Amino acid sequence: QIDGFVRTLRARPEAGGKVPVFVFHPAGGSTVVYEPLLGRLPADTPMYGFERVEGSIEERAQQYVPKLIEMQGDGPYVLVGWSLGGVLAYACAIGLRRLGKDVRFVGLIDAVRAGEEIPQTKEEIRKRWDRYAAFAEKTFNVTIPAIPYEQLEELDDEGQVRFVLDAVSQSGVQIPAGIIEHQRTSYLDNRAIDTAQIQPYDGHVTLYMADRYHDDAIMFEPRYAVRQPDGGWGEYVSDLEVVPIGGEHIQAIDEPIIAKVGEHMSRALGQIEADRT
Amino acid sequence: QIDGFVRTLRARPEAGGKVPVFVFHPAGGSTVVYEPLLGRLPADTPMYGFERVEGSIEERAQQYVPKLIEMQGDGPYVLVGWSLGGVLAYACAIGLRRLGKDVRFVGLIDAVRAGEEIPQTKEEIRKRWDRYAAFAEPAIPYEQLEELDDEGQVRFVLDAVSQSGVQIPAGIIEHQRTSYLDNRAIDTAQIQPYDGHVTLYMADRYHDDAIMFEPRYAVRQPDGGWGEYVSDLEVVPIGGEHIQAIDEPIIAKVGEHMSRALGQIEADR
Ligand SMILES: COc1ccc(CCNC(=O)c2nc(-c3ccc(OC)c(OC)c3)no2)cc1OC
Ligand SMILES: COc1ccc(CCNC(=O)c2nc(-c3ccc(OC)c(OC)c3)no2)cc1OC
Repeated sequence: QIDGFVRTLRARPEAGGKVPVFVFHPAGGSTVVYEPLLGRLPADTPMYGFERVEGSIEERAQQYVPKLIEMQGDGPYVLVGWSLGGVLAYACAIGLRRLGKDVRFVGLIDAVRAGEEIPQTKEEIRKRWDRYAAFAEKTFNVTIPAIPYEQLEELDDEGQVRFVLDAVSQSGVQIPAGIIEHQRTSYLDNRAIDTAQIQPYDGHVTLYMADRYHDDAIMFEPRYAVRQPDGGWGEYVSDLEVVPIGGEHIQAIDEPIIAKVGEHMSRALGQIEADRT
Repeated sequence: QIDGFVRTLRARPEAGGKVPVFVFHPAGGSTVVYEPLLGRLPADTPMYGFERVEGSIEERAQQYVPKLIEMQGDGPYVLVGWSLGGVLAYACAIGLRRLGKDVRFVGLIDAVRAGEEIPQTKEEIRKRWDRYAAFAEPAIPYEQLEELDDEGQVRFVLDAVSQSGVQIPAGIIEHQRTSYLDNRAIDTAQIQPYDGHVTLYMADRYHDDAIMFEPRYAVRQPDGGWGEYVSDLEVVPIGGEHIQAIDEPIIAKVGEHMSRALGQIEADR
């Protein structure tokens, strides 16, 4: 069932059968979160989940794309993801199209840009860690000293957290390694998105659009408090369809909202299958 | 040419031909505003426009629906509108469905609800007319204004400003009076659920004149306010501002998509 970074959610038949749906993991979760979507798709639809790898968004796609091709050849490709998953799905669509492959569906489940770009500057790193430290004071009922900004501001997101965690440890707080790994992994995967180099795409994209980001996403990054009607995709995708679903980003992957996603995606898959004839 | 409130933009051939597109006027405009859209729609598509009549939004569609049925009989109905005209088109779709008619396309060109409800209270009436005075770059007695409906408000304020010594040509005053009231009528529209496919062509934002008119137009939701009324809702982002959605080059993005929709309907006959 787990082979490297590919999880089999529903195996395709030994030969022929329906076009598989490739789903991509969200930050801090695995592709098991697509089980409710799978239940709202047509019977016998195969589904494979791509789990986390390292690198920039671009680098991650360079690892996925050869694997996609080993599995599915020239196409057709159906690529779906919620949250960071949607960004990874799109980046895969881009890589596959560069190689001449047939991409027929790109389904983005509330994968919505920050309402303003996230500056990649020393000043923003300072302001971000001052916010985080303020929340940590309240929560851990503790006084945080002067931040060693000169050191943090030269590191990448991984290095910044590694520095903060080494400081927390020789502060005298010992965190269970599984909580560290989970928190660190989630944080860095969500930060990867901020510097995704989005390329134009020539095919059809379907954006399932919730009303707003949830509170934990806004705590993470305050610029998620505002969103545009096109989720930031309009300049890159001329053939863009938006399917409003309401609710919050965190709800979009679960029952009951996922039924709306599934009903729509089911018709799109049905159209792809009939076309294949 | 024109017959009552019905404008012929392109008459359908006397037998056969394509399904007509029915368009509805925006505030302060005529249905001639749809000619650029028509240019981007399939060749020989008939088009008829419904021009201004009196009433609440619902009363207007009470006049339009008998007329629609007069022209097209059973269906298929294709209803399109920009701005106020989207709201009118939608109100017509609701009336036609009550009469059992076949509505196959409802095209809303950036017909987007204000980000919050416009309160129907005396303090809002006061706030509103204060904001309009300040766009002077007179004085207004509130006790009287705040008891009047929209029609009486606008006539009362116009009377105070000519009494002040300002001279605006009567034809301009009248055109601005009905533009104002037609947009204001949308605020109390009683939106009903619709059981078919709606396509909402979605701009990035309202233009500045719209926000000056009603500041709540500064904020919009991803569904344009329609999600609670329409379960089969498709949003087609088009970018730009409201006022540009009806013109070249943005109307080409509308027309390219609409043209695929209408071709699907022609085949299915
Ligand atoms: C602590 O919990 C969280 C914290 C933050 C998030 C949101 C992360 N952001 C996204 O999912 C997301 N960005 C985009 C997106 C979409 C389009 C873009 O360019 C056009 C783009 O340019 C960088 C980004 N598409 O999706 C989710 C969380 O919990 C699940
Ligand atoms: C001075 O120039 C202007 C001033 C104001 C406007 C905007 C008027 N508003 C609209 O076009 C409009 N409201 C809606 C809408 C849509 C959905 C609704 O509920 C579901 C709703 O419930 C009240 C309203 N759909 O469209 C346009 C202007 O110039 C063109």
